[PDB]
Amino acid sequence: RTLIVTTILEEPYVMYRKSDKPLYGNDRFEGYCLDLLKELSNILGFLYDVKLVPDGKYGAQNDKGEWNGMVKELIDHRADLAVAPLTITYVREKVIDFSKPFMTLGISILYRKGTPIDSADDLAKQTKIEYGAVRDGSTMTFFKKSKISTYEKMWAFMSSRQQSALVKNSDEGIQRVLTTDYALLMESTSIEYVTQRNCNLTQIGGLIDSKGYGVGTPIGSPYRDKITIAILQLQEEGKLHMMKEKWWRGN
Amino acid sequence: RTLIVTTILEEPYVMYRKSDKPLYGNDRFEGYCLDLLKELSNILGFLYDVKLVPDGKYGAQNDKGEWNGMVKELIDHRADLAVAPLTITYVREKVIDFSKPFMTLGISILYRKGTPIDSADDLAKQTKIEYGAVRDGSTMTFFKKSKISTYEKMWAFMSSRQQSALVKNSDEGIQRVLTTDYALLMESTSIEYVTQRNCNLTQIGGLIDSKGYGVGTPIGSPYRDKITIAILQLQEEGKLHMMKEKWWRGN
Ligand SMILES: N[C@@H](Cn1cc(Br)c(=O)n(Cc2ccsc2C(=O)O)c1=O)C(=O)O
Ligand SMILES: N[C@@H](Cn1cc(Br)c(=O)n(Cc2ccsc2C(=O)O)c1=O)C(=O)O
Ligand SMILES: [Cl-]
Repeated sequence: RTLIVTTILEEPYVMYRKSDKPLYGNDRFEGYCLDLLKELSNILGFLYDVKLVPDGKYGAQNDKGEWNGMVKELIDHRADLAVAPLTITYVREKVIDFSKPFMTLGISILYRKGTPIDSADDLAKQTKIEYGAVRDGSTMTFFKKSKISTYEKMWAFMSSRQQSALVKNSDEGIQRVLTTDYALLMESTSIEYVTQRNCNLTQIGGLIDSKGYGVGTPIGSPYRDKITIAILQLQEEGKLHMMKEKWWRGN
Repeated sequence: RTLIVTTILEEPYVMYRKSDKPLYGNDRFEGYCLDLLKELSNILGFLYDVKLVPDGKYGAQNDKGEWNGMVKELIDHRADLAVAPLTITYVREKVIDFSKPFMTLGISILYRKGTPIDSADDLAKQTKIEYGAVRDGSTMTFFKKSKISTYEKMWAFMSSRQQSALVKNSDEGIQRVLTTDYALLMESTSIEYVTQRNCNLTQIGGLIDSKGYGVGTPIGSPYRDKITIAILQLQEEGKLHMMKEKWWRGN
């Protein structure tokens, strides 16, 4: 059984290779998740076929309980695995299984170097330095749902300054950080990737929340626990570190 | 079925309550893991009986493949769950199952405030500031097994300065940090706990490795995936944050 692996284009996890050489099938792609998948294939001993999710979505539910994206591909048995920056969440575990996480990440702060600002508390208690998140993303939604007082005050500031404080996308937010007195709230993984590529930029404070990326499978898949085992081996033998360093480290 | 829960005394996860009031059974204990267990019990709907692991060990293997500690209790079906600061590891997954992690942690650096030192690379390339780990602990073993060049150089320094660089326990290491020009390599969780209680002390840099604490069960336990689900709900609804803050925050 050649496993069908659903995935999604997302730098640096999954990209098309910058080549016009005759590359076919899996060889068309590169990235952290391609390297991970290769390692998993060699530990477990499976053949695989990478297929980009047709609708280009991660996977969310509508009011009728209908799913889309990579999650739908798993539910429909049109993919055996989902290998992507795919968050292990309560709602998704209702409908698919996940390996244990190959990466753990949390919301943090992207800001300039050389300022007395050291935490989210430092931003919360002032208004001179503006801060926000990508509109309608996971990070904005976190602040919107939070009952923690300091993040409620932070959401109050973001929501009241809606037009300016919230950006269209991560690229816009980084530009806002680079050009204006602005701090962007974004996933730690993304901050690490950006700060490696922008020496004027830095992470501020630690993680504001916590979640993991895991390999998705249909409910009951006999590959799930095997993939957990392989992930633990890669973790312990320093290979996940090596793969992260390969893709994250800047000039 | 009242579940037997194996655990281990370890501040602030599991402690005896500072009380001479008539407290029996589970009520004798307090701590992060007791709070977690209470939440799990209320989500899943189980009764439970907390029993300290008789040998006071986490769980390791001998040459005959014989286990001890909480892992042995699970293998022997003398406990249904292990709820403790118990690391999810490749070797343990061979013999027990684990929920997804309720806490994610990594080796980091404990040092004084106000120095130009900002990372492990800063320590590695000098000898004036001495650094090390607890002798024969997980953190020392990491550096001993690492193939990463900067941690090989760090291990070289720790091993050559064996007598002084390596400490007997965490308490000794903290005292060495407080009294000498010394940086201690220790788990991020422990650093957070200590820095909340010592205003002169701080964390240096980020995580050097990554691992998770999970709830242990016997292989095939029908509680494992339910506990994962409960953990995800607690994570997403900010309750794990609240429980960590309850036990970690200092004066
Ligand atoms: N992990 C998410 C999708 N995903 C993937 C990546 Br990579 C990522 O950086 N993010 C974060 C993100 C994307 C758009 S806004 C935003 C945010 O953190 O605010 C994400 O939500 C999921 O599983 O749905
Ligand atoms: N998690 C470990 C046991 N354990 C528990 C806690 Br709390 C802890 O801080 N550590 C770290 C530790 C303990 C003695 S030395 C050391 C270290 O990090 O070097 C640990 O190994 C296991 O599961 O065996
Ligand atoms: Cl699992």
